[PDB]
Amino acid sequence: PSRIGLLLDMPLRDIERVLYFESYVVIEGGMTNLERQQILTEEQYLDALEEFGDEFDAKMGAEAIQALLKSMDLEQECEQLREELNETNSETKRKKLTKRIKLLE
DNA sequence: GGGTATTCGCCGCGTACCTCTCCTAGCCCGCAAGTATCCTATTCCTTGCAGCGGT
Repeated sequence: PSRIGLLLDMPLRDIERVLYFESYVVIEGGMTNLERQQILTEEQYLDALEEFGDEFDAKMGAEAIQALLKSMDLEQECEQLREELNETNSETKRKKLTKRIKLLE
């Protein structure tokens, strides 16, 4: 498994695309339609910034990954994930959240 | 969502020794060597100007 992939909890395909400069990823993406870490195609990024030339940041590549990682709190995420793992559901999400919590702790 | 099947990709496949060969490709710029050419002489001829005896 890829430690980045499941620490940040993003499918490895999308990090593969981002880290070789063929897409865009939002960093904070607040005060707008976008979420924390949506992926964008080049044209999608151009269109989004056109309609939303406000301050939402969407970077491209290693710098974006670094900012996204450095912009996270570990133990708080651990609390949220253990609360969610409390139940709903112990079928495969049980295994997934146990692994992610193991890495985070 | 969720239990399940199917696919993709990574990991692995004996020890010790002996002999031999071969180990980047391509451009480029100084540079040695070798050469064809150009200026350098000699001999003949017919002019153009300065001295010069002569009166």
